[PDB]
This record gives sequence, C-alpha cells and structure tokens, in this order.
Amino acid sequence: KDYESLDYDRCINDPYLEVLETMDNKKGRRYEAVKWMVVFAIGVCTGLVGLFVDFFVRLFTQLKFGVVQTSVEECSQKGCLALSLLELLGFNLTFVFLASLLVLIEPVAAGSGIPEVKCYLNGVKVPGIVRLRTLLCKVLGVLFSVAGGLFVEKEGPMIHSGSVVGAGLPQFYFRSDRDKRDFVSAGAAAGVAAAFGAPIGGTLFSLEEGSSFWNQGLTWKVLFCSMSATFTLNFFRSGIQFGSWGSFQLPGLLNFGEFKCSDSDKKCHLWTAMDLGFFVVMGVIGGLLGATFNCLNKRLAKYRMRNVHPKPKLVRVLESLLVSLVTTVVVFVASMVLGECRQMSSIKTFFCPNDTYNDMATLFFNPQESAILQLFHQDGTFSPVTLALFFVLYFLLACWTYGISVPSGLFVPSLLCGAAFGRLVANVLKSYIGLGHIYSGTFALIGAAAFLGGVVRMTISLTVILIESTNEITCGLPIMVTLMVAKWTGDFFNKGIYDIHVGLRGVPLLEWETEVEMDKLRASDIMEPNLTYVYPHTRIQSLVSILRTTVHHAFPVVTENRGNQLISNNIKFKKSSILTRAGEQRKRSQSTMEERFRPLTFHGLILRSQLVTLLVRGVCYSESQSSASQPRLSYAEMAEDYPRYPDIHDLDLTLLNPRMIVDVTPYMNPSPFTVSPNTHVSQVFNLFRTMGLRHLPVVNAVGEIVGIITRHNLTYEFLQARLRQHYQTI
Amino acid sequence: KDYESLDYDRCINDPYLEVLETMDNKKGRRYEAVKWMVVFAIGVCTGLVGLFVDFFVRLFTQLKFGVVQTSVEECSQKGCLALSLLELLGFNLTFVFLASLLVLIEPVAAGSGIPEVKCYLNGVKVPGIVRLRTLLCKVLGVLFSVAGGLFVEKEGPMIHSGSVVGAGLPQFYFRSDRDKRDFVSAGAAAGVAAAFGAPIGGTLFSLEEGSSFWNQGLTWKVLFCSMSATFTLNFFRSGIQFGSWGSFQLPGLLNFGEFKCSDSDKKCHLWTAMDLGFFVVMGVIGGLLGATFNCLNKRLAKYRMRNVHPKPKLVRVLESLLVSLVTTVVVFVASMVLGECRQMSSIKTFFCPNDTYNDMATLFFNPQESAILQLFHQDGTFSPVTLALFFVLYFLLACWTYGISVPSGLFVPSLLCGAAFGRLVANVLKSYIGLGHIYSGTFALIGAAAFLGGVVRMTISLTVILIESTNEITCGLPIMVTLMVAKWTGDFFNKGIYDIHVGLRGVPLLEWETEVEMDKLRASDIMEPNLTYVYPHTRIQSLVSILRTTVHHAFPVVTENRGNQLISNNIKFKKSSILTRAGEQRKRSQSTMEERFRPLTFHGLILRSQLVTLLVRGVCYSESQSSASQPRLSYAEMAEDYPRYPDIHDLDLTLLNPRMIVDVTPYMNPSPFTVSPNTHVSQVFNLFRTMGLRHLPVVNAVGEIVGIITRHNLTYEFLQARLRQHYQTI
Ligand SMILES: Nc1ncnc2c1ncn2[C@@H]1O[C@H](COP(=O)(O)OP(=O)(O)OP(=O)(O)O)[C@@H](O)[C@H]1O
Ligand SMILES: Nc1ncnc2c1ncn2[C@@H]1O[C@H](COP(=O)(O)OP(=O)(O)OP(=O)(O)O)[C@@H](O)[C@H]1O
Ligand SMILES: [Cl-]
Ligand SMILES: [Cl-]
Ligand SMILES: [Cl-]
Ligand SMILES: [Cl-]
Ligand SMILES: [Mg+2]
Ligand SMILES: [Mg+2]
Repeated sequence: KDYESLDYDRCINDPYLEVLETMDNKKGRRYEAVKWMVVFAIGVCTGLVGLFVDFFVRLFTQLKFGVVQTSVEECSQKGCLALSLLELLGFNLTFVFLASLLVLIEPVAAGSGIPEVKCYLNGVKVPGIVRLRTLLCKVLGVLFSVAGGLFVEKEGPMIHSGSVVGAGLPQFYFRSDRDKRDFVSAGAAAGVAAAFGAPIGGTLFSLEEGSSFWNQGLTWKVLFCSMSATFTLNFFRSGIQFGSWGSFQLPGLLNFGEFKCSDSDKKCHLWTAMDLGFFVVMGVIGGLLGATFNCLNKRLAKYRMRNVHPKPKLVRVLESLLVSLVTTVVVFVASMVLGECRQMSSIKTFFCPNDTYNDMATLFFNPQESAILQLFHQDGTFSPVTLALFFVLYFLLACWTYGISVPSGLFVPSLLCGAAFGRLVANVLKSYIGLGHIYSGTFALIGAAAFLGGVVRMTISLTVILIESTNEITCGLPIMVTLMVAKWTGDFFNKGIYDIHVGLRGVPLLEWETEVEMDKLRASDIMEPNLTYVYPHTRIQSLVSILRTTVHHAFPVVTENRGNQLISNNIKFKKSSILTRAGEQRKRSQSTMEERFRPLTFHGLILRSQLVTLLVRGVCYSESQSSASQPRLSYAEMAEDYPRYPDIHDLDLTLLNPRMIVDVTPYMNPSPFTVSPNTHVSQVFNLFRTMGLRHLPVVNAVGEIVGIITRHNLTYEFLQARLRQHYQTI
Repeated sequence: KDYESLDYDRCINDPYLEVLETMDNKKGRRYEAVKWMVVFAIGVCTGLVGLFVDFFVRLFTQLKFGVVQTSVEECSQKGCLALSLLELLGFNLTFVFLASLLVLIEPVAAGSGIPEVKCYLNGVKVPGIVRLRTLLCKVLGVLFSVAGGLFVEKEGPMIHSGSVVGAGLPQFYFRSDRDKRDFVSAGAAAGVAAAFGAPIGGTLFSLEEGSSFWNQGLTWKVLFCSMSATFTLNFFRSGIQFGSWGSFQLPGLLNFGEFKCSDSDKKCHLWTAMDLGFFVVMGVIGGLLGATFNCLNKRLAKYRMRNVHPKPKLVRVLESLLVSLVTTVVVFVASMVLGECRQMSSIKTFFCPNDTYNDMATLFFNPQESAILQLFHQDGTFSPVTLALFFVLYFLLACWTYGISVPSGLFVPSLLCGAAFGRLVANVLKSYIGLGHIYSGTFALIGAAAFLGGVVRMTISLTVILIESTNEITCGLPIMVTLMVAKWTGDFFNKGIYDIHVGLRGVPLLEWETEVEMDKLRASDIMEPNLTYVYPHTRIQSLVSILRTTVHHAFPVVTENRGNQLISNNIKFKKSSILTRAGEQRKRSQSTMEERFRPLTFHGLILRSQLVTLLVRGVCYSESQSSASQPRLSYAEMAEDYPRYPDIHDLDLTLLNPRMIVDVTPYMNPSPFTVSPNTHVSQVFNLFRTMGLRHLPVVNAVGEIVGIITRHNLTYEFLQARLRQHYQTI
C-alpha cells in the first residue's frame, strides 16, 4: 500500500512574491482576525457534535434499558426470564447492524480515530481521513455502537470528528496544507477537550503527535479552540440535564467527579507517602496486563486481515452481530446468576427480592461512563468476587471487540477495567492486610491510570488529561509515577495499541527519535542517487514522459554541470542565477553508467501538481519566440483545483503540442532545505521531522545534487536495514 | 555591550565518531538512567531551596511583627505611637541593607531572574547567570528583601535559583552546552513549579521561552523535575507547619486556596455566562493599568541607568534605604490613620479599641501571600475606600521599588493589586448595581489575572499557571479570555516588563517570529560577505594572527576555488572530500576588491575554542613530514577546560613555532546547517531559532560560501533597518 505525505513546507515562488508585495500590514491583521474566527467556529462545531453524540446516546440507552427493565419486572414474576433477553438482543443487534452498515459505506470509520490521526498529524494522508461522509458515518455509528452494549467508548472517535471538522470548516485563502495541518491540530485538540474535559491535555496531545517546531501563535489558537469546545459542550450539557442554563456544572463526556474525602474522618487523606509504594506495584501489575492486552489484540487483528478482510462484504457484518450476541448473553447471564445482590439513583434491582440490588447489574446495565463514578466514589458496594469476575469479563470481551467493523474507543473500556482492578486491590488490602485509612477512590484512579499506561502507552498528554479529569492538583505524582512505570514495564514486551494498528496497515511512519547507533549511518547511505530531474526550459514531451513513467511527486530542477534554443536558455539561466560573493558585495556597494549518473547542478524543486497545472493551461512558449512570452499564472489560478489536482492520465494529451518549450523557473521552489552528504542521520531526521518538510535533496560541496531523501528513506525499517548492511560491509 | 551565544548545535567530528563507535546500546541505556537521576536530583534541590527561603522568610517576618505588635500594644496605651515606628524602621532598614550588600557583591542578582532566564534559554549567556555565588547572593537576598516590607515577591527569583541549580548539578559527561541548556530548562520548570505549585505551568514556561524543536524525551524529564520539586516542597512544608508528615496538604509558596461557594446558597455558582461580559471589561481596564505600570517603570529605569548606575557603589544602597524608609512610613501611616477598623487568625487590631480590627492593618501587616487569601475568600471584611487606597498605595510603590539593587519579584505585587481591584469592583457592583449572586472570589481572581496580563503580558504558560493555582478546571475560560484581552489592550501602548528590561540592557534577542514584510527581504541581504576563513592545513602564524585580530567565535574552513606542501595538502584534501553522484553510486554498487572577495569553496566550520585548544597542545606537523603525524586529541582531552576556554591573549605565544602547518580537518564540523542566498528571512529565522544553531553559513549553488549569519544579523532592529534600506533602494 502506498501513501502520499502532506505538502506542509511552504513554497515561495513568483506568484507568492507578487501576492506578498500586494499584501500590507492591515491586510495581515485582518487575515489573522479571520483565522481567530475560524478557530472559534471549529471549536464550537466540535462542541456541538459532542453534544449531539451524548444526547442521542443517552436517549437510546435510556429507552432500551427502560423497556428491558419493564420486561424483566414482568417476566421475573411470571418466571419466564426469556422475553427480556429477546428484546435486549433485538435492540443490540439492530443497533450494531446499523453501526456496521455505516462502516461498510466508509471503511476508514472502523475503530478509534487516533491511529488515523497520528498519521495525518505526521503527514501521511491516509485516504479518507478528513471527509464529510467519514464524519457523518463515524458520528452516526458511534451512537449506534455504544448504544448496543459493545463495550466501546465515545471519547475516541471524538478526536477524529474534531479533526474532520477542523479540516472542513476553514475551506469555504487557507487553501494550502500548511494551514490545513494546523487546523486539524486545532480540531484534534478541541476533540480531546470535548471528550475528556481537558483543554490543556488536548493542546499537549496536538503538540506531541504533530511534532514540529515551536509555534506560539498556533499553540495559543489551539488552546483557545480546546477551551471554546469544552466550554460550549459544558454550557449545553449542563443546561439540558439541569434547569440552569448559564451555569457550567459538568465537564465533557468523561468526568470523574469530586475527589474529596469524608469530613467525619480528619485523619483521612487523598493519598500519603507510605501508599506511594503501592502506586508503583499497581503500575507494574497493571502494565503487564496492558501488555497482555496487546499480546491478544494484535494476534486477533493479524488473524482478521488474513481470514476476515479478504471476504465478501456480507462478512464483517456477521462478525459484529456475533460479538454483540456474545456480549449481550454474557452480560445477561453474569447479572442474572453470578451477581450477588446485597441490601441497599443508578441502582439496579434484578432477579432477587425487594431491598436487594445486584452489584453486577449496576456495573453492566448502567452506562459505562456512569459505572466509573460508582467505582470511584462508592465503598462497600462491591464484593471482591464481583470485581474479579467483572475484570475478567470486561477484559476478554474488550480485546475481542476492538477491530471489528464498528466505530469504537479504547479509553473507557481501559479506564473501567483499571478502575475495577484498583477497587479490588483496595478491598483486598483493606480486608486482609488491615492497613486502615485507605481512600479507595485513589486506588481505583491509580488502577485505571496504570491500565491506560499499559494499554495506550502515552505520556505527557495522557498525564495532563488524567490530572485535569480528576480536577485535583495534589494527585499529580501518584498518577504520573504510575504511567511512567506502566510504560516502562509494558515496553519490554510489545508496543501500544495505536502503534501496533498503524504498523499493521503498513503506514510509513516517522518515529519520535532515532537510536544512538543511527548516527553511525550517514546521509550518503539513505539517499537514492538515481534521480528523475527536470531542466529549466524543458520540453513538454519530456515532462509528459517522465510524469507518465514515474510516480514521484517532486523533481529537482537542475542544469547539466559539464534544441539550440533550449540549451541557450538553460545556459543563460545558469549564468544569471548564480550569485558570487564578489558580485554580491559589489551589488551592496552600488545600492552507460557515467552518462546515466551525470554531474547536475541543483537549482530548485518542482512538484508534480505544479507541473500538471502548468501542462493543463497553455503555459508554454515556442522556440522561435523568447522566454518572456508566458501566460504567467497568478497565485489564485495556481491554487485552483487544490483538494484534488488532475492526474497526468486524466489529461487529454491530445491538445498539447510536443517539442515546445515550457519554463518552470518562475513556479519552482528556488530555496528548499538542503543537506550535505556528510550530515548524519540525526540531523537529517531532525530537519525532516520538525520542519515537516518533504523531498529533502542532498547536495555535495560542489553544488551538484547527489541524492534525494523522502519519508520512505527515514522509516525505522529502512534505517535498521541500512545499519545492518553497514555493519556487514565493514 | 557584547554577549556570546550558546554552542547548542552538536559538533560531530572524528573524536566524537570514535566515542560513538566505542558506545553500545547498554552504555546508552546507562547514560539515560544517569540523566534521569540527575533530573530528579535537580528537582529535589530546587524544592529544598524553596523550603529554605520560605522557612526563613516566615521566621524573620513573624519575629519582627511580634516585636512590633508588643511595641504597639505598649505604646498605644502610653500614647507615644513612635517607638514602634523606630523598631520597624530598624528591622526594615537592616534587612534591606543586608539584601543590597549581597547585590553589590553580585550585580546580576538585582531584580527578578526572568529577564536573565529568558535570555539564557534564548542562548545569550549573560555573564553571571549560572554561578554558585549568584545563587547564594539571590537566595540570601530574597529572604532579607521580602522580610523588609519592600512590596516584593519570592516566586520570581525561584526561577533563577532553579536555573542555577539545574546548570550546576549535572557538572560534577554532560559537559556540552547541548545538555546544559536542557538542564537549565528543567531547572526553570522546577523553579516555576515550586514557586506557584504548577508543574505543567513550569514545563510549558520552559517550552515557551526556550523555543526549539519538539523533544519528547526532554519534555518528559522536565515534567518529572517539576513534579518532583513541587512534591518535595509540598512534603516538607506540610510536614513542618502541621504535625502530619506523610500528608501533602498545601502546594508551593503561592497558593490561592479552595474556590468553593457556600452550601447554604444553592443558586450560587463560581461564575455564570452573564458575568462573562464583566470578565472582558475587567480585562481592558486592568490591562490599561498594566500599560500605565510599564509607562512608569521604564521611565524610572532609563533614569537610573543615566543618573544612579554611573555613580559610586555607596549609591544604589542609599536608594534602597530611601525606598524602605518611604514604604515603611507609608504602611504605618496608612494603617494608623486611613484604616477604618470594623467590628470582628490573621486579624490585626491596631490603634482602636477592643472588638475592632483595622482592615488596612490586615492588608499590610500580614504577609503578602497571606493578604491574597483574604481578598479571595473573605466578603464584607473590606470597605471600598480601603480597597481603593490600598490599590493606589500598592501600585505607585510597586513601580518605584522594582529596579533597585535588591532581589525582587513581580508576581505577588501584581497579583495583589489586581486582587484588590477585583474586590473593589465586586463590592461596587454588588452595592450600586445590585446584581446578586456575585461570588466575589471569582471577581478578585479575574482582577488579579487581568493585572498580570497587563503587566507581565505572557500567554500559554501564565494561563496554565493560574489555572493550576486556582485548583479549578471550570475557571478556565474566564481566566484565559481576560489574559488575552489584557494582552491585546496593553500591546497598543508598550511591551511587558521583561521585554522592556531585556531591551534596556541591549541584549541581542530573537523575537518569537517575524512580521509579514520580512519575507520580502532575502538571506542575501542580512549576511556579511566579508569573511575571516581558515584553510585546512593552515599555518599556525595565520591562526594566531586571525585569532588576535578578530573577535569572531567561528570560522568557515574553506579552500580556494580558483608553501608548496600547504598547497599540495589543501589540493589533496579538496580532491578527496568531494563526493560525486557517479562515485557514490559506484561505491554503493561495489559494497584589490576582487582579491579581497574571492571564490572560496565551503567545507566546514571550526570554532575559536577548538582552534585555541589545538594551539595550546602540540597538535601540529612540520612541512617535511606528512599530515598523518598528529597528536590526535581525543574527545575527553578536547572537552577539558570546558567551562572557561583559554583566551588567545592569555596563551604565551612564545613556545609556539610559527610557519608550521596545523590540520583542522579532523576536528571541524564537516556538516553544518547551510542556507541558499535565495532563502527568505522566514526560513532562515526558523532554522536559527528552532534548531538553536549558531553561525549559519550562506552558500550559493556553485558550492562557494557567500556569507555568514549570526544572531546579530537576525535581531529585530537589524531586520527593520535592512527592510527600510530595501524600501529606499527600490
Ligand atoms: N524525484 C525523485 N527522483 C528519484 N528518486 C526519488 C524522487 N523522489 C523520491 N525519490 C525516492 O524514491 C523512493 C520512493 O519514492 P516515492 O515515489 O515513494 O516518493 P513520493 O511519493 O514522491 O514521496 P512521499 O511518500 O514522501 O509523498 C524513495 O527512496 C524516495 O526518496
Ligand atoms: N567568521 C566570521 N567572519 C566574518 N563575519 C562573521 C563571522 N562570524 C560572524 N560574523 C558576522 O560579524 C558580525 C558580528 O560578529 P560577532 O563577532 O559579533 O559574532 P560572534 O560573537 O562570533 O557571534 P555570537 O554573538 O552569535 O556568539 C555579524 O554580522 C556576524 O554575522
Ligand atoms: Cl474513548
Ligand atoms: Cl481511542
Ligand atoms: Cl514572584
Ligand atoms: Cl518575577
Ligand atoms: Mg507515493
Ligand atoms: Mg561576540
């Protein structure tokens, strides 16, 4: 599978220079104000999408659970205990079928959006990330998947929905990908903020994934977008559930509550230094479990990609129905039988007489985001056997569910198993060890954080998200020293979910940084000496030939270092372009194999899209007339058909007259970032990653271009293979 | 005044390559573990320094105020009302004198450390930033300045103290400035975290000031440092004030408290949408005041630098004593007369009979960080006249105090005037307008935040610091939409305190970003064509001549494009170094004015320090023998005398034998970052800023070096002058 990176690097050429000359300070200030307005609109739209999803998820869930409640109440008195199962199965299967059809419509909507957002922020452009149909399919599939009791979440796909909104809103200026990547960073930040209630967590997630040079003017805007999203979602959701409209009573979709201890016990604390030891042991034991999660889930995915994906589209819908059937049967049987109902608004009474409520029913039949509040702020409600069985039956089914053709998330099903484990360990420690003054909410929170660390294996952004979700600043060390321990324990075995699922698809991904040994390798070894080049004043026949034959997206405009009009024009351009030191000072004062691999002086870079745009129009001059005669496309005309540039195969190829010269000098990028063949892989990777650039040319000390480097030359597998070859040769 | 930038850019040469060859994966893992240990030690040391400062500040303040309390109690009954003033003056003047002597010892300790940290993180190396004596002088001057009632703070100098600790601890490896800058970033983050209780605010401050490429492995470490500092300071300060040791009851030196409303009023909220309008009007009115602050303070500083600084050292001590005398007299008179004591542990009863407490006395005679809690969480304690007079008498004296030769801060004196203004506006709105359900704590907090925005004019970091100090996540929009409004209102008049005070000193500072028009200017216009160059295999006489004559810190190793042994060796090196495209593919398969301004082929960069190190040793070969004979200094030997490299004037110049060839090829940086003369100022600034590099060479398309660019070529004044010249010429 092949993917095309983003054109993030700014191309400054003659039309851009003309536009810059036209633009003054006042126009720049107006442009910046319009950018602020667009950012605010993106944030508000993300908040409204979150409100939509939450409102219909709650409506459908409450409706189906009320029907099931009445059916159970009647059928238990009758003793049938079967019709309620049939109605629950009907609801679950219908919802899962409606959620899977929408993913069959748009395949990229399957699963959490983070694997498809880590790549776009990396600039890989997975086909179908940012599109209206993808947004509609994911939004309408989340509320039909989580409402079906599939043990999935809503805060995962919110990031992808925010990214799509942020890519879509600015496009009615703002055409270039240099702005689109920033706007999708803002959209992802807004999505995270609306999902978890943490705006700073969202902006740090956007900074961490879209790694680039520090841009304060953009970080301020993305922080504003996150705050606006999380404070319009708050405003609507606290004005709908309650009666007060102006109040801001509840944060985004996932909130933990108020972590306060009872005032009766003065000795009680949120956490103490002595408990910190447990916070590392829960970090390891949880982290190992996270690794086990990976060890299962990957083994499932590689199965499906070999036995489920290459099957007719009728399959991948039967699998979703099977998963829904199994999870519904497991939930119903576990609540009916294994549930140990004890004596007494989210309290469920099932299958046993009055003044008795099933803890299992309160865990399963409540919403997942409402089964975390009980695990955090209720003590004595849950027996150890119930917690153990809930952890077992919510860990296997979570592994089995993720990957099927429905929208899903992995932050609630991972925050719930961890919370159950923390509650279980707190109960065990309180009972057997007898260590008093253990606030079980802290242990449940630490278990949830450790399980996220083991499964997701994120840092910085995850720590901030958790800290701002807890709404406590004193719980900053226990949360972070367990994320770090879980990450270090789970890194010995295998990577995280998102890294695994972006490596399975074959996406060319640049890692965070290189190892120590990579500096042994030089930039002369990862480049490709064989080049496809475009002369200035080249023939149109040569352009169409190299465009149809080759699939590269950028060509170095070069001149040979060692017809008549073409050669004369190239020589004149070479003489005029070069700027000597003495000439510059004077200006300031005035005020076969050898033929195949030929010395070529590097002059610039021209994209395939720009060449196609030139070919479509009549931008070309006959050899008889001078090079001055050119239509001279402006910036606006060259930016037309931006989202989808025409292909060379699409173009008619009949109207174009071959053997007629075309000038590519005014439109190329005369000053791209260049590296020497002696540069080490660390510096090359640093430029290619932080600058977000593409098609880095390697030029030696004589000025001749000696190679070209793209993302495919800097992938981890390529570096490992080249390092192994370097070791073998010496 | 001249300043020398940091050598942040990594120089990879032959000794470094040998060390890399020796180093394996296990040694790298051990190195990374040692780095983690160093980061943790830096955080713990910063926390302990904060504990030291807080404990002695509290001890001295409580002692002097107890003595003053007893003296007032006796003298008011006697009616003398004078001996208490004498004792207070004695304490204040003694403390201020002891604080000013320590700044006369170390001049760079004067004022807040942020102006001297924004420059070091920018890589300017102001002389005396990171030194043991500077740390001792600042730490022992803060507790003698704030204890003297000088209307100053402690959280400002904590950043500088953390930076000094982070620069000092790693140096017992870790020698190069590439590590020192990262460690001072971690130290500044730890200082901010210990000062304000916000670790994430500290790491974001470090990211925002030391602008560079994204480094996750470093951001994780600096976050760990901040958390460790703020949780060891918490552990000690909550175990000393209280009896419980393991508990973490209070955050760092500046805490706001618990922003909760009374449970009696259900209708009450922290803030509502309708109040948001006021939050922008307080943003403007406060911001304007901040501008006025600047408009005064700068006018004072430019006065002193012309009438106080060029005076004997006896002056700058009399001024501090005068300021202390005036502020003590003002405090005593305002509390004695203007105080309107009302009927009833931080409650002060002065000069009026029983069951009456002076609100003015409770404002002034309490610690400044304890006069913010009252303004946030007490209603009806303060009359409008008292608040107005307190704002007037705490705004003029704050302007007058800052800049004198004592350690000081500007976050408490700015957080207290803003809090007083917010309390006053809340009282006025409640009384006259009658708008009920107004929680005055929110108004005081918004006033304080708006005043900080007007004075300090920071974003991102300041917003996070305030949000985590308030310990509330729902107060995230009102705080930020008032910082942004204050910044936009105060930017029309003049810049912030720190920018003003770093522009007065003449520090060459790179701004956050360039304007729109700067892209009109090219890299050919900001470079210097006149070059001081070093040939490979150059004569030692030429090196000593160009080292003594010129003050540049880097020279391009070049060869002429157009004795006998020297010329032969240079020609051989030029032939061997160049790597052609065909040659590389074959290797892979095998497996006057004109004389002054001469074409020179760029090969590398050699620093002045490296040349001096080579000259000190006998690294040189006679012309009779070949170039193979070289002592070949290793990496460890070249890294000796790192903190202070020898000067060319210091070296004897007698033992060195002139006219004897020296080879600089093995030790130069063969692959520095280069730019084309056609690059625009935006890209050049981006590389020079984010990469943190130094001495960027401009090389044309023939491979000849055409210019050199340093920080002095990218300062705002230089760009403005060059743009004006460009406009004038055309
Ligand atoms: N113009 C070019 N001439 C020769 N080789 C090239 C050229 N551009 C890229 N390459 C190299 O060819 C290989 C594959 O190129 P490919 O066609 O996949 O690149 P691309 O699609 O233009 O790049 P990207 O995936 O970064 O958008 C890589 O090693 C790349 O460095
Ligand atoms: N080797 C050099 N030859 C010629 N000009 C140079 C050289 N190095 C720097 N310059 C230029 O000379 C001017 C002043 O140089 P200066 O001596 O102040 O630099 P420096 O002290 O080496 O640099 P820095 O302040 O970045 O540490 C600037 O325009 C700078 O770009
Ligand atoms: Cl989720
Ligand atoms: Cl997810
Ligand atoms: Cl301060
Ligand atoms: Cl300060
Ligand atoms: Mg491709
Ligand atoms: Mg200098």
